[PDB]
Amino acid sequence: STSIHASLRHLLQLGLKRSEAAIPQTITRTAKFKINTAIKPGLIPLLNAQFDAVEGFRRKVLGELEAWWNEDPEAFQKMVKCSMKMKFQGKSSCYAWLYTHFLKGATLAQGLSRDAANSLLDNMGGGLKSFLTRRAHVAEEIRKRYDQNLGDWDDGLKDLAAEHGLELPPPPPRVNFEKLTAQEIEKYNDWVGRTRAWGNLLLIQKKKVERRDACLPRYLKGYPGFPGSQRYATASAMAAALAELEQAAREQYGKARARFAKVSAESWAQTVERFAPAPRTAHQTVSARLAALIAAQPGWQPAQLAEEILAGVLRGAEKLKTHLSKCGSHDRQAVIKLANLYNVAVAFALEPVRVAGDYLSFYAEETPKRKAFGNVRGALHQPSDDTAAIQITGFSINDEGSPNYNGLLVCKQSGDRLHDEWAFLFCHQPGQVFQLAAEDAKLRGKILTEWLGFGSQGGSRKKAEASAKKMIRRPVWMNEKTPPTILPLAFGVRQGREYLWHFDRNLRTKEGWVLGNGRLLRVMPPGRPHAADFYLTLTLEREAPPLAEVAAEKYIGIARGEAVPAAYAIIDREGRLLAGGKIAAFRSKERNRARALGGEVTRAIFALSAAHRAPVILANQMQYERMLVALEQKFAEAGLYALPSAPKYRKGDNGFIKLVGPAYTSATCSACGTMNAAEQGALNIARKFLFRTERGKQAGELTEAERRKMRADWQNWYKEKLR
DNA sequence: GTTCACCAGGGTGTCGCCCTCAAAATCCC
DNA sequence: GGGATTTTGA
RNA sequence: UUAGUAUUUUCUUUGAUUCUGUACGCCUGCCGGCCCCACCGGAUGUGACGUACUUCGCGAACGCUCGCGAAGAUGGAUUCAAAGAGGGCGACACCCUGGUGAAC
Repeated sequence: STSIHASLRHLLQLGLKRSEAAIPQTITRTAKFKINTAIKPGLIPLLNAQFDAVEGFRRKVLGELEAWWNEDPEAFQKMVKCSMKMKFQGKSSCYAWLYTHFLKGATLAQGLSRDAANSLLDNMGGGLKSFLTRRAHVAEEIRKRYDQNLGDWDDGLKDLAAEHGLELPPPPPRVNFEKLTAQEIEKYNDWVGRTRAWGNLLLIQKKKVERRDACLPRYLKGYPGFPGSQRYATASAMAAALAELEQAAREQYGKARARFAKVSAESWAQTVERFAPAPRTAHQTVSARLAALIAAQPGWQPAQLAEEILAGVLRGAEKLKTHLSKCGSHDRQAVIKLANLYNVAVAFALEPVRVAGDYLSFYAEETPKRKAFGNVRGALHQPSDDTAAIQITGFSINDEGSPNYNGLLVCKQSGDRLHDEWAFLFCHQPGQVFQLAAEDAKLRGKILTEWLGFGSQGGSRKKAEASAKKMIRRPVWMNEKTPPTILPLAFGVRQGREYLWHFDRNLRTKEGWVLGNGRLLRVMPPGRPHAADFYLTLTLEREAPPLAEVAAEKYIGIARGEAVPAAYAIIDREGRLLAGGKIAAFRSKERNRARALGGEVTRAIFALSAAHRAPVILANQMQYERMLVALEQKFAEAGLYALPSAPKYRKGDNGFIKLVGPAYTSATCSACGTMNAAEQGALNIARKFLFRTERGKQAGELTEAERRKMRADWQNWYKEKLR
């Protein structure tokens, strides 16, 4: 065994006791199957049509809500967080008002299934709410930072500015933190940047504070972007980017005719100094070749040879030929060499202005080129996938078996229970219906089918009903002339025997898993709909076993180490260590050393816990916290540690995951505030749990922020704990 | 010969903050 | 007249 | 493979071992003459498009014969080993590419 499944198996077969404080839990889990478009490739056009029709609605409502957000942000905040008591326009929580305003008595785009729009607006409210409740905390924090700045800038920390010249930059803008906007935060962060750049520019007055601790008006950061703002941003293609870059470069080439011949006495000396000889870059190429060899013998009148060097830099017309003519914009090499040529054309074209030390006209002239080069370099990268999801709000069936929404899971089951189908019925065209009736039912307008559907009933989250959700396995009667789409599905045995045919939660033969909601996911490379992957994401729920009275006779202390990942030590209820031991660009950097190690140590932690039955003493780092989350999930899924709402409410003594903050000790026979490796560290972390048991303090709150009156306490305790 | 400030544009991750609808009541030809 | 739509919740 | 006597599928991944690793045409990129182009040339040994060949999935006639779509140095195959609960939106943290600035 020794495996996470086979160790959770032992943890379930752990007849400790049934704690009377056992609050019922629920285990939410998801089965992510793949529609088998390979077998049924005719879906791909249909599924993609539905998906791109629902993005049209998604963006329409999102943009409308953003326009209304900046127009009436107070009324918008009233709308989002409605309720049965505080209604907006006499409507309950967001979804009611969304349907009323957007999909009530409103025609839908051709090919859009108003069930898909209903689920869209159903799921919109939980994004608007997150936006609001993150903006609140942000606003508070950025108010703090603004307070700090305004209180130590232009008022309080002008002694340093008084020590030298440069009285004061422009004054900071006023930000109405009563109602702060993205625009106001933008124009304040702009001034923060201006003043930071001014401080770095005035580095001659001993203002080396870029990393030295002084001055530096901090930024206002963290303000959320209204939902959809950064999702469906227009972005930019390549051809447009290169066209705007070439327009800016040609502008500079044309206007550079005589800007050189304005002073050309010491300006040209600096021009030649900047672009002088050093895979040759565009800068290196032009500098080392064209000015170097066009100046000496030929082409006098520096103005005239400036035109010739710019003609050379702009001889990259052949690259424009390779792109526009035969071959496309998919050759990154040509695109990067053309963009570099344009950038250097501009950079050496504005050189006389740069030498003049304007930096204000120069910035204005290089803004078009700057933006164009940014949009070329940003369009050059595309390792991303466009993901759109359609959600079935639920899988419920009325008294007659007719569903309330547009999705169902079906099984064309065989006699031997070895050749079952497990497809998904989706309803999106007009006339697509199905019923969960009996084989002996006589339904009008519907024809039986070999499919067996898994509906649900109950769980209505209303005081009146407040039932317990229960599935319903009943044969599927489909419309003869208009059958709902069948999404062949594709999974593994390890995956279906977890959710579909589980020894104890077999969908068709045993009570267990409960249907939650669903999502049809499209995951396609941008602009490549025929390569789109499709998934069905079914959320199932369980009731976890009740907690157990952990009268542990042994404990498993576990601590991190260098020679060891997470060395472990098995003690009893009175310490006196019983046993000890050791546990355990993109590939090696992240995967090999994050996942393959965290997972192995986690299953080793379960192996130790279950084998010795002993609860885990674990400290209060991303791969440590992922191991902690996995242990929490798979102990809560055992009649053990009770998962807390949000990871803030860690009880510190919560079943088998008994959390103790520091160790801050040693085993030199006199403690601290050498022997073997972190094995003794885990010994002392377990003993420290035992000590804090007598002490009776909340180790979770102020795990390390407090040191006074604590460091000496454990120091003395271990200095005396030798009897 | 890199390291900081600011500016333009992307990419990769993790973290906030939210969610995992059933059941009527009402127009339909 | 079942299919589609609408409102609703602590 | 990663279930307990014992369950079906083909999913998304992650380690470790051994094998298999496509042709031409033209453009393009690197270098020299040359100084950007253009013509010359080297290696082309970095992109790209066009056409072929290998494999795969769906269809049409008799293991062959044809029509579409996918991939072909981040590929494919073997033998072990093992996770997975998903979605949404947005922010941060870091990195790459360019530019200006002075400081060292």
